Amino acid sequence: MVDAFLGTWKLVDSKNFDDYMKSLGVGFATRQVASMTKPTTIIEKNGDILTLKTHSTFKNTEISFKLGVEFDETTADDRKVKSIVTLDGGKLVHLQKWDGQETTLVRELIDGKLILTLTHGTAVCTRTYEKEA
Ligand SMILES: O=C(O)CC1CCCCCCCCCCCCCCC1
Repeated sequence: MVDAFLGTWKLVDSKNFDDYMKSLGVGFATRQVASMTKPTTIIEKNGDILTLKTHSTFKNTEISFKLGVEFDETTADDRKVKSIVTLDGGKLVHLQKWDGQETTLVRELIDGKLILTLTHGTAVCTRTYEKEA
């Protein structure tokens, strides 16, 4: 039931992303640039393989995965993690594990907007994306 997440999405609001990045140990210069970057996220499916692209003027990433199947990932901040993405309560939940640490990247649809909640430690960041035509 991932279909409503598919498409091209643009960042239109960000709350507490610096706190999230700081919690992950991201350096101040990268945080500075990141705080002024507006990514485009593209979510595509081919059968039961999802591909999630994050494009920006600063960093770009791409992951492909099957729901519910662990995959290796190297994040935009260069963490090497073990990841799984699932649907839970209609939300796309991406869990990353490394060094006994965890972070979740939770996507939900609210009134047509895609709300991405990033949690690590006590830091909770909420980013809002709107759908591009
Ligand atoms: O998808 C999001 O909106 C958040 C992730 C991507 C951010 C891409 C733009 C800025 C690059 C920042 C690099 C250091 C922090 C990366 C944290 C994980 C990816 C967040």
